[PDB]
Amino acid sequence: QFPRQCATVEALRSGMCCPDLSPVSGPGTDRCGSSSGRGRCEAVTADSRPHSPQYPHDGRDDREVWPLRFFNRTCHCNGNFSGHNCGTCRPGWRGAACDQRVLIVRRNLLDLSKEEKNHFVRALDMAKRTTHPLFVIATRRSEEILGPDGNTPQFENISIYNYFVWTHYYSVKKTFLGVGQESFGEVDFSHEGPAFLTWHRYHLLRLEKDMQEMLQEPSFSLPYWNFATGKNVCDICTDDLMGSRSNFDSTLISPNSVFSQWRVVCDSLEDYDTLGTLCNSTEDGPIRRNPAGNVARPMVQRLPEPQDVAQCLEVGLFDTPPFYSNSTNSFRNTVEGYSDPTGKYDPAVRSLHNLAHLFLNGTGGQTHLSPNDPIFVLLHTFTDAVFDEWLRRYNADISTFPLENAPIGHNRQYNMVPFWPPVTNTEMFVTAPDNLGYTYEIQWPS
Ligand SMILES: *[C@@H]1O[C@H](CO[C@@H]2O[C@@H](C)[C@@H](O)[C@@H](O)[C@@H]2O)[C@@H](O[C@@H]2O[C@H](CO)[C@@H](O)[C@H](O)[C@H]2NC(C)=O)[C@H](O)[C@H]1NC(C)=O
Ligand SMILES: *[C@@H]1O[C@H](CO)[C@@H](O[C@@H]2O[C@H](CO)[C@@H](O)[C@H](O)[C@H]2NC(C)=O)[C@H](O)[C@H]1NC(C)=O
Ligand SMILES: *[C@@H]1O[C@H](CO)[C@@H](O[C@@H]2O[C@H](CO)[C@@H](O)[C@H](O)[C@H]2NC(C)=O)[C@H](O)[C@H]1NC(C)=O
Ligand SMILES: *[C@@H]1O[C@H](CO)[C@@H](O[C@@H]2O[C@H](CO)[C@@H](O)[C@H](O)[C@H]2NC(C)=O)[C@H](O)[C@H]1NC(C)=O
Ligand SMILES: *[C@@H]1O[C@H](CO[C@@H]2O[C@@H](C)[C@@H](O)[C@@H](O)[C@@H]2O)[C@@H](O)[C@H](O)[C@H]1NC(C)=O
Ligand SMILES: [Zn+2]
Ligand SMILES: [Zn+2]
Ligand SMILES: [Zn+2]
Repeated sequence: QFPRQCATVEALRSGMCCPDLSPVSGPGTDRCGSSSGRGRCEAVTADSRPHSPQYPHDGRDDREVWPLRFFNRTCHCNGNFSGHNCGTCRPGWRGAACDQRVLIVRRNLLDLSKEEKNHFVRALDMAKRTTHPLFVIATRRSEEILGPDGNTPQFENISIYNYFVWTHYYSVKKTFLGVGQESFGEVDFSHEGPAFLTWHRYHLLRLEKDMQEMLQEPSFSLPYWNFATGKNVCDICTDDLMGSRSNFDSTLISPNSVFSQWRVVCDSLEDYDTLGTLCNSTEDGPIRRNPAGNVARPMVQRLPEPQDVAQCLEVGLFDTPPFYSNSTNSFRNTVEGYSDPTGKYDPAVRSLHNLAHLFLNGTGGQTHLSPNDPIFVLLHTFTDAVFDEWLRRYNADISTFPLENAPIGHNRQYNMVPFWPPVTNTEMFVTAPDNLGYTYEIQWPS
């Protein structure tokens, strides 16, 4: 979403989000750090290729051809510089010149020391309470983005972790067609399509970076949850970690965990989908979680088995037509969880990543809300570890990642919605240790 210095009237009118970095000659004189060698303001590269016919409403949704309905000029940073104003470094690099390498290690959460486990829980909680220093979120669609008087931009501050909840919501929300019309929901810019793995990769990378800066700890890393144990229970749902079950309400988190204090954002879909607004920064209910508790649906009362991970890594094509939740022999669809681990599509099956979400039988199993449960972070670093192992094992073969006719948002060169600056699925389709500055301490079944 957008840097707060682009959420102004002047920026939104000009169509340009190219903020200053260190301007000594007055405003506008160091856009993108161009006085240094760090970058320049330039025209946005945005995918214009066709999408699947599932989405018939071309012209109605601000997420189409992202980010052109808000900005047509962005910062392009030179070399290994990066950031909205080119004031920081590409992933895996540090220093004033972005020339010193760093490689952080994402570890199994259960292998951390007692001091590390406590450091991670408190870091998450500080992120839930700390205002994001850079990004503000929209509360209205672009038509209304500048307010009632046309001079009051409809952006709100939001916390580091709630921003993480919001960008996921914005990517899955229904297309609003107008008051009294039923909003269109056969659309998803981050799921049920080839961009699932790369979208959630960037999502995690953005949170890890924000928390490194929040903590002033450059080597801080996001741990993962090996949910592929076949267990009856949530082995990270304990009060030194993500919270055990409350003894007073089986759907709430134990009051002896900080996460019982969290209040969720974006749970008011009936307001958003009928009035045409967007999720804002006002929190509401608490986290609901009830592992293995979906008695109406026995298939989601047990986690994926270890062999499910080994089987899905035997699927050699990243994705297969029609590049959707009913693709077969698609690695992306297998690990996302709409196929069984071998690749066989079945409308009734839910495996791996999907199975882990629904196992939680609560907030974590609802697409617009699930990042509100912080188990999301660890569920997705593990899903990303499977993806990273696939990228090594099959030499990052992007050839099946379609350039066109994928569901809207999922063309290979689409800018993943709504990340800023524009970032394509291709930029994330790389083995992480060599290219993104992190690796997983993990071993795979065989
Ligand atoms: C680049 O953008 C400018 C600014 O227009 C804004 O860009 C988007 C956020 C979109 O929502 C527009 O409504 C915004 O106005 C464009 O310049 C304006 O173009 C419009 C018509 O497209 C015109 O009515 C205004 O007078 C123009 N104002 C200015 C200051 O230029 C420009 O056309 C865009 N260039 C592209 C898309 O190539
Ligand atoms: C996967 O699902 C899609 C969407 O349901 C199927 O594609 C077509 O979808 C349109 C609407 O987008 C329907 O009107 C058609 O009936 C579908 N085409 C047909 C049946 O030829 C797609 O066929 C599905 N793929 C499967 C089941 O393998
Ligand atoms: C932030 O979102 C909440 C939830 O949609 C908005 O509050 C709702 O507003 C509608 C009508 O405006 C009321 O009918 C509901 O009672 C409100 N919900 C709650 C939980 O109070 C809120 O107005 C939004 N904030 C802004 C600035 O738009
Ligand atoms: C959590 O699981 C329970 C079942 O254990 C779900 O409650 C059932 O929901 C279905 C569909 O809405 C109903 O037909 C049943 O009557 C419900 N049973 C009970 C006992 O409530 C519940 O929807 C799940 N919630 C989440 C968020 O996953
Ligand atoms: C958002 O909040 C602004 C506060 O700006 C800064 O935000 C972080 C970095 C905190 O450290 C805080 O102390 C800082 O002052 C307000 O000025 C403003 O009301 C809000 N702006 C918008 C666009 O909503
Ligand atoms: Zn360039
Ligand atoms: Zn998701
Ligand atoms: Zn998920």
